[PDB]
Amino acid sequence: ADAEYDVVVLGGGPGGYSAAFAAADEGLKVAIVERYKTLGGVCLNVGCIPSKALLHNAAVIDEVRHLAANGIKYPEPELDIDMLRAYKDGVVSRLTGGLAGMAKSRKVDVIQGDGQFLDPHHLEVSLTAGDAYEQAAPTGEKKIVAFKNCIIAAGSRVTKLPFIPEDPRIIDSSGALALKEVPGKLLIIGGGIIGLEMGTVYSTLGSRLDVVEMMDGLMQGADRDLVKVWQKQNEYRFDNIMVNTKTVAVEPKEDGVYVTFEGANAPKEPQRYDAVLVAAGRAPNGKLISAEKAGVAVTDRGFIEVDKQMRTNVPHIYAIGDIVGQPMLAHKAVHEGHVAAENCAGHKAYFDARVIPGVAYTSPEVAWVGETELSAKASGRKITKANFPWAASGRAIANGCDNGFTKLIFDAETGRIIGGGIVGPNGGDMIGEVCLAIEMGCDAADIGKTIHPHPTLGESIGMAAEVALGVCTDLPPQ
Amino acid sequence: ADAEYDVVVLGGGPGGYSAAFAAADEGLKVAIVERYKTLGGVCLNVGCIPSKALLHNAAVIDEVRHLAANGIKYPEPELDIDMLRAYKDGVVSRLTGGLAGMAKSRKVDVIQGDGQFLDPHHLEVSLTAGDAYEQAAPTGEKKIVAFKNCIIAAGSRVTKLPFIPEDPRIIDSSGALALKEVPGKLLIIGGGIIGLEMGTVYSTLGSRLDVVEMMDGLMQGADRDLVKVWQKQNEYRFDNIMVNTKTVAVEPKEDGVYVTFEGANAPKEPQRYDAVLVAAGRAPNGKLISAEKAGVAVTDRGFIEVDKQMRTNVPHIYAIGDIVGQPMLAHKAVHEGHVAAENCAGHKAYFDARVIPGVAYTSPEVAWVGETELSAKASGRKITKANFPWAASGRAIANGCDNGFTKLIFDAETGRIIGGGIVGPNGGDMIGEVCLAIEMGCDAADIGKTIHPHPTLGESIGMAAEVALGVCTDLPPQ
Ligand SMILES: Cc1cc2nc3c(=O)[nH]c(=O)nc-3n(C[C@H](O)[C@H](O)[C@H](O)COP(=O)(O)OP(=O)(O)OC[C@H]3O[C@@H](n4cnc5c(N)ncnc54)[C@H](O)[C@@H]3O)c2cc1C
Ligand SMILES: Cc1cc2nc3c(=O)[nH]c(=O)nc-3n(C[C@H](O)[C@H](O)[C@H](O)COP(=O)(O)OP(=O)(O)OC[C@H]3O[C@@H](n4cnc5c(N)ncnc54)[C@H](O)[C@@H]3O)c2cc1C
Repeated sequence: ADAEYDVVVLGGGPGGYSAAFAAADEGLKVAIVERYKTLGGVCLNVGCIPSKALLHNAAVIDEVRHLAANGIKYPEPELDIDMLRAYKDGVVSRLTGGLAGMAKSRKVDVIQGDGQFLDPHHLEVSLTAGDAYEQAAPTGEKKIVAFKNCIIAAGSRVTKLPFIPEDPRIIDSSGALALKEVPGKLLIIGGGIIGLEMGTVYSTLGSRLDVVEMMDGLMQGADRDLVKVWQKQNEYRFDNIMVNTKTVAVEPKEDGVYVTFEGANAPKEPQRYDAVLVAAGRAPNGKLISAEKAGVAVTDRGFIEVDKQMRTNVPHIYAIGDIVGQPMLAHKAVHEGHVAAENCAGHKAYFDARVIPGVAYTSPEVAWVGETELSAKASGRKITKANFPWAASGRAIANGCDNGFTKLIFDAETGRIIGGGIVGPNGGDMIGEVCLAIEMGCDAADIGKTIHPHPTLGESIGMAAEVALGVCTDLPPQ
Repeated sequence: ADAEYDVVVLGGGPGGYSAAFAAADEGLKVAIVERYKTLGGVCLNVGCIPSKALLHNAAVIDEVRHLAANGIKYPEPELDIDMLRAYKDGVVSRLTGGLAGMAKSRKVDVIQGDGQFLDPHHLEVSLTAGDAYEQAAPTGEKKIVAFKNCIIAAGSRVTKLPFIPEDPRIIDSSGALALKEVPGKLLIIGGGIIGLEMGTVYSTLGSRLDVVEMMDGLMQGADRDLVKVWQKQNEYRFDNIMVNTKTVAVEPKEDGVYVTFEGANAPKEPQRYDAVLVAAGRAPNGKLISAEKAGVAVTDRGFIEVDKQMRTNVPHIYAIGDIVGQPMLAHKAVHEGHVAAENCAGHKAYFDARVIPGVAYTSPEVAWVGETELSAKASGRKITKANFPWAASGRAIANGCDNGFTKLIFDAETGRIIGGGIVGPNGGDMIGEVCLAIEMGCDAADIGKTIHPHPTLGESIGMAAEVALGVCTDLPPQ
């Protein structure tokens, strides 16, 4: 009754704003409903971009220490946390500003409010106010927005653990990115990538680390051999790496937060920390938007299941990004958003989920895509693997990262590449070649005969394929 | 009469030792004739590996300066040239040692001597002695080696300019890599990649630079738009960038080498330098091995022309690497060596030269492959280009390299990708995806639908393809 659109996008994250801009490029009249002032969602405001910005600066600090043995001597740096925090916020504010300008240029209306479904064709938007991301309150004003199509892109939120009380020293990923102080002793609860990245940053800045994980290893889903290389190089940062251990008590006290662990190789006495980072996963927000009032089905865990066109059970309502399933990754959200937008424009478009890369921007990076040794064993798929160790790379040796490696995985029956993994610097920038090779159905001969430049880390992809064919001359005979 | 082999390889560079190891893996009895003690040729001993090692360390020094605005403050480094030189030599000696061990393991005989053809099936090897690369002398002993097949891999040498006299301050790329001192004022004669890389290293270490080039721009063969970005970021290193100017006089004097230039925007007074680096190209060594005594045809410029099996006009003698043609690149030499070795083993193998990448490991890097805008205009080939500016990349902005870009070139009639260029860090590690995409015949839809990880520099390849399809939502509508 207050406004009508071809497409209303609920949430302005990588999924939502990509969907909205794509729909507008197709000539549709679009609106984004986003409860906070800035676009870009979790990835831009409190996720990928600020975390990788801190990680990049931290990695140079680490490189500088290794420069002295090469005759380039620097002291320890003087660290100004206030200027480091402003540098990271300055990257985000440059990007959020650009996104707003791009919305206005594409004539996409941006509404600041909390959206809730009224019926299959209307959102009720409780308008919000506040400029800072994650800090907006309802004004009390309400606006009803009618749509032909809705694209649900309401993302995820930090998973909470019930047994952990509230205390300013107990933080989540957003608290970590706020960079209030460098704690002397930092506990990471949860072994996943997001907490390990934050630990890397704080470790380089001066924090001692512990980490606890109920499951059997860190970075669940990554092949163990990549994680083993990451762990060996990072062991010096940690006083306790505790896997298969339960966290039973978090007790804040005057001089620290005291945490108790039950594990076969975990200490028994409670451990004091200056800060505790809860990074135990993220939960989708499907149950929080009144979707049933639109007829949209939502699972018990809060996911909104979609078909390959990104359609919910309600044919004119789509859903994309973290809220439809794993993996919760920004580049998935973007592509899914393109697919949903083109279907809103009447162009039959489908989303292929087989090749979605994952990257830990730790030091070293851990990048992988497609079939893993873990999944192949779980499904029974017969595979062959080819591994090129960076101990054989003049580039890696010169650069001081000769402990990395590049691994390719092929289907045993067909010979096609179906997966790949890289541990070592720039893995994230190199895994795209593996993604493309899987998409194209390459075999080992396709990749090995492709002439990669020397001396690079990227040529390890071609040489690993040469390993698969038995004709790598930079390694012993195979 | 002194020894007989299935395959004798003349020269032990990237081509030669790769050919020899591949032939031995095929079960042939092989020997390498190499006048110096170490294997790996120019690339390992006085080329790729030591230059990129110095470039890498220099790039960290440059990064450290930009860290202060982000609250990470370091002073200028204390530079120990002796320890820097030993670090670079230590990388090479680790690699040369490994190559020797790999030769002995593969049962490939290594002969230290200067090889000259005696007749179509014999080499006469004037044995040499000396441990340092480029510093060996004949002992006077001679050895005659008989072969079924010979693979010529005798590489190239520094091009000399006749009008330049001898003086310890007038150096070539090997002199530059020796790192005797940091000159106050360094003149680079020649605008090609090798001299610009050395200039980058010395500039960061403290040298002022001038550069002179008879031709119309620096880095001939690279598309001008990539070089323009490199130049803008490097202008501060140079006092004079002189293109279209002739070098008419090099006059050594007590207090410096005085050089006179004739150019439309070059100074007229002679300029004093502490050091002059002659980097005016490299010449192939085909005229220097007595090839005509084997029946092998050699061009006037010293190239040995081969067919796609790497065969000379003499069917049982092959030739690979710098000595058969441009581009003079190590990864070309390696692949050509594999092709020659497999044909020596009776397996028909062909070498495809269409996709050979070139990389300047300058700061920023300049990586390109395949069709360029320059070549397309020279041949008349109709093309379309798609350019993704790194000003739109959150990764590049966070990292401080948002001036780079990724450019893809497609055939206008067929739509297939036929070329690509990247300027900015890690281009060398990313161009391999472009190489593979050209090899596989990808179009823009193949590359754009491939899901690249966010936030990376590598996803610029996928987004440039999205630009080509008109559906990039991180840029204004196209
Ligand atoms: C610390 C951290 C690091 C990460 N690092 C990476 C990485 O390196 N690479 C990577 O690919 N991914 C990374 N991620 C994950 C990435 O942020 C998410 O996968 C991505 O942001 C999801 O995109 P989305 O559009 O589905 O959801 P979101 O980014 O979560 O956007 C959803 C939006 O909807 C809004 N919203 C929610 N409910 C409502 C409502 N009812 N009304 C109105 N608006 C609403 C929210 O305010 C939010 O802006 C990281 C995440 C974190 C927290
Ligand atoms: C400063 C510099 C930087 C470079 N950077 C790069 C780069 O980053 N990337 C890249 O791909 N390329 C680079 N190159 C080029 C690269 O070094 C060459 O393309 C490559 O080494 C050629 O391999 P090759 O086997 O054909 O010849 P070579 O490496 O030249 O090996 C030929 C060998 O034959 C031996 N020989 C010659 N004549 C005789 C004889 N009559 N008897 C016995 N032995 C003999 C020589 O001693 C030599 O070891 C660079 C070169 C230089 C100088």
